[PDB]
Amino acid sequence: IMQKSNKINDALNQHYKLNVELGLVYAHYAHVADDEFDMPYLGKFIQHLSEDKLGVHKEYISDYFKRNGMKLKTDVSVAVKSIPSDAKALIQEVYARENEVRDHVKAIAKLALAEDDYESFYFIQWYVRDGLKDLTEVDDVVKLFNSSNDKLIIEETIKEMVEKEESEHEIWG
Amino acid sequence: IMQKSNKINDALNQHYKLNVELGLVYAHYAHVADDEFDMPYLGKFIQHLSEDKLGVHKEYISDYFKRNGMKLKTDVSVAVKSIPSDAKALIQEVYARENEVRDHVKAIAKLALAEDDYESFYFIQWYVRDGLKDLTEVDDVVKLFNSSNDKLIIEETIKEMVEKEESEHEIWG
Amino acid sequence: IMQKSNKINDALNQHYKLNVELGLVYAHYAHVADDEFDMPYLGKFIQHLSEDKLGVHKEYISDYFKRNGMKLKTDVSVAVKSIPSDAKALIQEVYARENEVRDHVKAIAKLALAEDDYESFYFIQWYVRDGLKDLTEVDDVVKLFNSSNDKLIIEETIKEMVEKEESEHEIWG
Amino acid sequence: IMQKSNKINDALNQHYKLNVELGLVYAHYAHVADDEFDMPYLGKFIQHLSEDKLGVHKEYISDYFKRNGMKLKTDVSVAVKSIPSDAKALIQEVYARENEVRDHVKAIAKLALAEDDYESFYFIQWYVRDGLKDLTEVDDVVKLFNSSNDKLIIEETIKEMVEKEESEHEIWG
Amino acid sequence: IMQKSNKINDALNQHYKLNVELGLVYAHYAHVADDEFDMPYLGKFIQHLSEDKLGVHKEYISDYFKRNGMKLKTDVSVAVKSIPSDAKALIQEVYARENEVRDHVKAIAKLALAEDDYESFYFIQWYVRDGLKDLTEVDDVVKLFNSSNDKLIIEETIKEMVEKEESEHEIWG
Amino acid sequence: IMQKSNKINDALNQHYKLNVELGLVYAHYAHVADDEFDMPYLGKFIQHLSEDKLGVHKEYISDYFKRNGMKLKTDVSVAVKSIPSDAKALIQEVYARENEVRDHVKAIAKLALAEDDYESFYFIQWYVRDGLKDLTEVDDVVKLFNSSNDKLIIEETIKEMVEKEESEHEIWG
Ligand SMILES: [Cl-]
Ligand SMILES: [Cl-]
Ligand SMILES: [Cl-]
Ligand SMILES: [Cl-]
Ligand SMILES: [Cl-]
Ligand SMILES: [Cl-]
Ligand SMILES: [Fe+3]
Ligand SMILES: [Fe+3]
Ligand SMILES: [Fe+3]
Ligand SMILES: [Fe+3]
Ligand SMILES: [Fe+3]
Ligand SMILES: [Fe+3]
Ligand SMILES: [Fe+3]
Ligand SMILES: [Fe+3]
Ligand SMILES: [Fe+3]
Ligand SMILES: [Fe+3]
Ligand SMILES: [Fe+3]
Ligand SMILES: [Fe+3]
Ligand SMILES: [Fe+3]
Ligand SMILES: [Fe+3]
Ligand SMILES: [Fe+3]
Ligand SMILES: [Fe+3]
Ligand SMILES: [Fe+3]
Ligand SMILES: [Fe+3]
Ligand SMILES: [Fe+3]
Ligand SMILES: [Fe+3]
Ligand SMILES: [Fe+3]
Ligand SMILES: [Fe+3]
Ligand SMILES: [Fe+3]
Ligand SMILES: [Fe+3]
Ligand SMILES: [Fe+3]
Ligand SMILES: [Fe+3]
Ligand SMILES: [Fe+3]
Ligand SMILES: [Fe+3]
Ligand SMILES: [Fe+3]
Ligand SMILES: [Fe+3]
Ligand SMILES: [Fe+3]
Ligand SMILES: [Fe+3]
Ligand SMILES: [Fe+3]
Ligand SMILES: [Fe+3]
Ligand SMILES: [Fe+3]
Ligand SMILES: [Fe+3]
Ligand SMILES: [Fe+3]
Ligand SMILES: [Fe+3]
Ligand SMILES: [Fe+3]
Ligand SMILES: [Fe+3]
Ligand SMILES: [Fe+3]
Ligand SMILES: [Fe+3]
Ligand SMILES: [Fe+3]
Ligand SMILES: [Fe+3]
Ligand SMILES: [Fe+3]
Ligand SMILES: [Fe+3]
Ligand SMILES: [Fe+3]
Ligand SMILES: [Fe+3]
Ligand SMILES: [Fe+3]
Ligand SMILES: [Fe+3]
Ligand SMILES: [Fe+3]
Ligand SMILES: [Fe+3]
Ligand SMILES: [Fe+3]
Ligand SMILES: [Fe+3]
Ligand SMILES: [Fe+3]
Ligand SMILES: [Fe+3]
Ligand SMILES: [Fe+3]
Ligand SMILES: [Fe+3]
Ligand SMILES: [Fe+3]
Ligand SMILES: [Fe+3]
Ligand SMILES: [Fe+3]
Ligand SMILES: [Fe+3]
Ligand SMILES: [Fe+3]
Ligand SMILES: [Fe+3]
Ligand SMILES: [Fe+3]
Ligand SMILES: [Fe+3]
Ligand SMILES: [Fe+3]
Ligand SMILES: [Fe+3]
Ligand SMILES: [Fe+3]
Ligand SMILES: [Fe+3]
Ligand SMILES: [Fe+3]
Ligand SMILES: [Fe+3]
Ligand SMILES: [Fe+3]
Ligand SMILES: [Fe+3]
Ligand SMILES: [Fe+3]
Ligand SMILES: [Fe+3]
Ligand SMILES: [Fe+3]
Ligand SMILES: [Fe+3]
Ligand SMILES: [Fe+3]
Ligand SMILES: [Fe+3]
Ligand SMILES: [Fe+3]
Ligand SMILES: [Fe+3]
Ligand SMILES: [Fe+3]
Ligand SMILES: [Fe+3]
Ligand SMILES: [Fe+3]
Ligand SMILES: [Fe+3]
Ligand SMILES: [Fe+3]
Ligand SMILES: [Fe+3]
Ligand SMILES: [Fe+3]
Ligand SMILES: [Fe+3]
Ligand SMILES: [Fe+3]
Ligand SMILES: [Fe+3]
Ligand SMILES: [Fe+3]
Ligand SMILES: [Mg+2]
Ligand SMILES: [Mg+2]
Ligand SMILES: [Mg+2]
Ligand SMILES: [Mg+2]
Ligand SMILES: [Mg+2]
Ligand SMILES: [Mg+2]
Repeated sequence: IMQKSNKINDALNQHYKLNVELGLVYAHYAHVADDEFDMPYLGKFIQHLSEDKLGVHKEYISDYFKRNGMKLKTDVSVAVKSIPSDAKALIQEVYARENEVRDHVKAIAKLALAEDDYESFYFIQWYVRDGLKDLTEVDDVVKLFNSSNDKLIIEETIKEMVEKEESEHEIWG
Repeated sequence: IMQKSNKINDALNQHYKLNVELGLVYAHYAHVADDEFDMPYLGKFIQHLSEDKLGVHKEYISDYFKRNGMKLKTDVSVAVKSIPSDAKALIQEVYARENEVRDHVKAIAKLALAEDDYESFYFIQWYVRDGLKDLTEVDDVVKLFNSSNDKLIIEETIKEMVEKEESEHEIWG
Repeated sequence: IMQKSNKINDALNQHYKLNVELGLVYAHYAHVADDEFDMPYLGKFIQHLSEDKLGVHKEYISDYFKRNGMKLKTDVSVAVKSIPSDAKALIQEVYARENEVRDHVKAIAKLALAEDDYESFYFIQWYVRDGLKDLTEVDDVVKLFNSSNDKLIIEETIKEMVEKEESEHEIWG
Repeated sequence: IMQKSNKINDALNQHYKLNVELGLVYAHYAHVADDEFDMPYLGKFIQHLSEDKLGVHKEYISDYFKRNGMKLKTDVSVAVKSIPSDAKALIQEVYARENEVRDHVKAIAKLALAEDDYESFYFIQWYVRDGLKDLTEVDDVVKLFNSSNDKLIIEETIKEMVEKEESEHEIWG
Repeated sequence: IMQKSNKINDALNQHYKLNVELGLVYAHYAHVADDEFDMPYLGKFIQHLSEDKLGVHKEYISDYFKRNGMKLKTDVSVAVKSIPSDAKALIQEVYARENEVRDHVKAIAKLALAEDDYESFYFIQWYVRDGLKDLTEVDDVVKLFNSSNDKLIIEETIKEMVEKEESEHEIWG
Repeated sequence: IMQKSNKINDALNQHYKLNVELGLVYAHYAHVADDEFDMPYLGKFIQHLSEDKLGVHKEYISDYFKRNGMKLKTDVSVAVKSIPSDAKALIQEVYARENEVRDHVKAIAKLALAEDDYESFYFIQWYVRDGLKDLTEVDDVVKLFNSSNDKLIIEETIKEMVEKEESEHEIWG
């Protein structure tokens, strides 16, 4: 009884993989934001997202697997072979990737209900909430590139974003 | 003048790659130590090593590159396709990989002197020191599997290792 | 036995001279940044670099000489006979001079190894590290002139640079 | 109206030059006091005078020039080509140079009145007061070499001079 | 791989031996400074040097050997069969022995580079720095015997040396 | 009157020698306990005994000699040419050596009474008390190797022995 769902196990190993590979791309994008685009605070913002993906995002999946008999797979391949041409396109690409996360997570929630896997549906709620929270944070930075042509003005707003004391939203936090 | 050494740039991108891929293997080994071998404290010890490799070990290289004109490359491929058969062999494999780190780092230091790259020789001293410090920490855990046949006795000593307040050794710390 | 190297003694007296003369040029550049270019915070940034060169940079050499039998020479000649035409060129010239420091320091380290002067190789590591740290700090200001056309926007970022509480980087600090 | 006096501008650039060059000579004399005469506290006393000349003494002139339209000139040449033969003669030479400062400053005050430059007469009062204060401090050390033949006894008194908490005299402080 | 260098192992066992035997000679010299020369503070100064040699100087070598597979050898023979004839010659002999330490350490650093033993080159930097720091401290006491003919005056300065709160020099400390 | 006893002077120089040579053997045994037997806490216990022998045990004798006209001799020869084959035999050898200390000290006390040297009889009481206190501490570790076959269990008890806050026994402390 209570035998783990192989399909959920697969989708969650795929999501583990995505979060590792995303985190490694974001670490590269963070380097480039500072080094090539002269935007160290944009770099810090993207580096923090890197550490979220390679941190709690993958960690919680590994922890979940230990509780329920699911098997962890580590199979990672990613190469950063071209970069967006400027900072605005850099954060727009981060935006595009986070939007894809929301769609991947939606599939996992739908699958958990289909499997009558209510522990997995419960578990994935964190990723449902964080999918939109993460997109909103990236959106707040995308907006800046449309509200000013001055990189240092943009950088000052990003600086207060990354140095603000995090206070969770009651629902999305 | 002061034009970066392409050979050092390559060896340091290779070392960036190694630290990413090691860190991902250690994250898997940490999961297995808890989940399969029933050694959660060994898991925590290896997980902390995972975060060191994916943390300051790669970070300092990226930071160095921004200072001197070297180019960062992100090109990662690793798959955990078999695991050691028990906890003793698990930590012995971690030991073997850390010993290899010492040898990779030795080559980079030797190369920096050959290139008369004294900023790179200075930079790599951190990795020279940390190579032996890391090996010593893993060695301290390997010894436990040779001093007791009882996994819970071993686990209690590892627990005080991972929960000790870190106090740096004057030379190796 | 342990008789001081005359060649190192010469190269270090030359480096003492450079740091005095640089410091005096930077004191002039600091005056001009405020007085002619209306950039008092750029002035404060360059004045702080002035005091570093005329402070610990020369002091440590004098202190080293007292320990090992090397002779100090004071022979200083510098005249500021033209200035860069605007603030961007002013900080670019500071950048050029700091890059030259890295090259002078590299020669001294190479020479210490050639002389088997390991106390001097140890001593010069401070200047190896500080060569890149100083260049990075000046680079951070150069970038600002490429990220905004507004001198007051640039000045606000420099102000937070000079008024930040200094926290040393683990390697370069 | 209120057009700066070219003669005062010249005399103050000359005084800027003197304070730089004095400060560099005192830095050398400080090294020699410790290194050759075995008087580290005499060295510290002279080093503190070095930092005063290269510090507020020149700084206030640069700051004054920014307020009133005077032009700063940086033109420095000094070489320490012989040293006094012992510590008593070393501090006697420092005394002689400080006495010359009083005479240079007197000329500037006289000139400010001749030019009806009351801002400059006000500004130079600091240097009038400090001229005598500095001479008195050096005189206090000269006296020691006439009150004891024992260098360590002299050194102990100098040590309490340099380590005393500075408390300004109501007039000369 | 990473097999320890037998030559470094030998030179470091020899340096372990030197530090033991020096420490035992200094313990005797400390006794004599008080008992025969009536200089208890000179005795305390030399006793502190005794404890440094028999303390961290040998300890760090033993600790290093445990990390890398080098073998410790304990083989000690020293007899104090004559003493210098007065306190000045006593501290001059201590000076001579510390100068020899600098030369022994220089050979070990040179050897580590020859062996491409970068962990050993890193390890020995502590002894490179401490070689000159120790010599400077002994030099400060030698100078006293040339600056006064009064043993109690000399003793008072040594007393403030040994009772000062140690504050490390940024480079040599 | 009150002329020092030459026989006591000899026996106390011999005891000074024993404590130096014992301390050096214990420093080696401490290294081996950690490095070869994988018992770092046993190593710390023996290292602390090393520092006692080379510390107050010899120090008090040197201090005594300064008070009464006895002459200090430094004549040290010891080589560790074989080690016990395991940790139990290592601590049993330490036990054997401490038992010999009790017998050496007994001879000195007996001799002081024979010489009517009541200052020496008083002085040696410290060593009479410490002879048994030291043996008891080593005995407490010997017992552990007879109460468990598990080196890590033994190590945990030794760890609380070496990390306990020392509280002196009213008589033996
Ligand atoms: Cl199902
Ligand atoms: Cl090159
Ligand atoms: Cl040479
Ligand atoms: Cl006029
Ligand atoms: Cl080799
Ligand atoms: Cl008698
Ligand atoms: Fe399947
Ligand atoms: Fe750049
Ligand atoms: Fe940066
Ligand atoms: Fe966040
Ligand atoms: Fe978790
Ligand atoms: Fe599993
Ligand atoms: Fe597995
Ligand atoms: Fe590819
Ligand atoms: Fe790509
Ligand atoms: Fe851009
Ligand atoms: Fe664009
Ligand atoms: Fe999109
Ligand atoms: Fe579905
Ligand atoms: Fe949630
Ligand atoms: Fe997130
Ligand atoms: Fe290439
Ligand atoms: Fe299980
Ligand atoms: Fe667990
Ligand atoms: Fe750690
Ligand atoms: Fe960093
Ligand atoms: Fe690049
Ligand atoms: Fe790139
Ligand atoms: Fe594969
Ligand atoms: Fe594998
Ligand atoms: Fe197992
Ligand atoms: Fe096995
Ligand atoms: Fe191995
Ligand atoms: Fe090479
Ligand atoms: Fe380091
Ligand atoms: Fe590490
Ligand atoms: Fe316990
Ligand atoms: Fe020459
Ligand atoms: Fe103006
Ligand atoms: Fe201003
Ligand atoms: Fe700074
Ligand atoms: Fe200094
Ligand atoms: Fe000299
Ligand atoms: Fe000179
Ligand atoms: Fe000229
Ligand atoms: Fe010029
Ligand atoms: Fe401008
Ligand atoms: Fe321009
Ligand atoms: Fe340049
Ligand atoms: Fe050279
Ligand atoms: Fe440094
Ligand atoms: Fe600097
Ligand atoms: Fe603002
Ligand atoms: Fe004119
Ligand atoms: Fe000297
Ligand atoms: Fe000094
Ligand atoms: Fe003052
Ligand atoms: Fe001012
Ligand atoms: Fe002007
Ligand atoms: Fe100008
Ligand atoms: Fe000249
Ligand atoms: Fe001269
Ligand atoms: Fe003199
Ligand atoms: Fe004279
Ligand atoms: Fe005069
Ligand atoms: Fe006049
Ligand atoms: Fe005033
Ligand atoms: Fe003054
Ligand atoms: Fe051999
Ligand atoms: Fe006496
Ligand atoms: Fe005494
Ligand atoms: Fe010390
Ligand atoms: Fe140690
Ligand atoms: Fe060994
Ligand atoms: Fe041995
Ligand atoms: Fe002999
Ligand atoms: Fe002798
Ligand atoms: Fe004497
Ligand atoms: Fe003499
Ligand atoms: Fe000598
Ligand atoms: Fe060699
Ligand atoms: Fe050091
Ligand atoms: Fe030392
Ligand atoms: Fe006094
Ligand atoms: Fe006799
Ligand atoms: Fe081992
Ligand atoms: Fe250890
Ligand atoms: Fe004790
Ligand atoms: Fe004592
Ligand atoms: Fe005696
Ligand atoms: Fe003697
Ligand atoms: Fe022998
Ligand atoms: Fe033996
Ligand atoms: Fe054993
Ligand atoms: Fe046995
Ligand atoms: Fe026995
Ligand atoms: Fe007897
Ligand atoms: Fe007692
Ligand atoms: Fe004891
Ligand atoms: Mg249904
Ligand atoms: Mg070469
Ligand atoms: Mg060579
Ligand atoms: Mg008039
Ligand atoms: Mg070579
Ligand atoms: Mg009787």
